[PDB]
Formats: sequence, structure tokens, C-alpha cells
Amino acid sequence: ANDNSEEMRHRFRQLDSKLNDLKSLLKEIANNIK
Amino acid sequence: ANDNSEEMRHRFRQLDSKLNDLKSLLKEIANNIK
Repeated sequence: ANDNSEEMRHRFRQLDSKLNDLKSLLKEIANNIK
Repeated sequence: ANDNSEEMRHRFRQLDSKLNDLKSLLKEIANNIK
């Protein structure tokens, strides 16, 4: 049983968590400046 | 031997490095404002 969907999928999930970390950083700066 | 997984994969790696550069910029601004 072999597939290449889950490896790109796991890439998508880890970049999604990176983007959410970046969103948390942006909302941190949004709370700090205001 | 032909595949299209590695070209989209290399796109994913170069955008991941772009995102990490953006994270370094955000942490630079996070260090500068504070």
C-alpha cells in the first residue's frame, strides 16, 4: 500500500501550523501596538 | 523515470524557505518594537 498524498498532506499541515504561528505573531503585534 | 512529485515538492521547499524568511522578519520586528 503506497501513496504520495499523505506526505504532501503532512507538508500542508506543518505549513498550516507555521502560518497559524505567524498569525499569532501578527495578532501579538496587533495587541502590542494597540 | 519520470515524476511530477519532486517539482511541486521543490516549490514547497522554496516557499517554505520564503515563509521562514518572513518569520525571521516578523521576529526581527518583534525584537525591534520590544
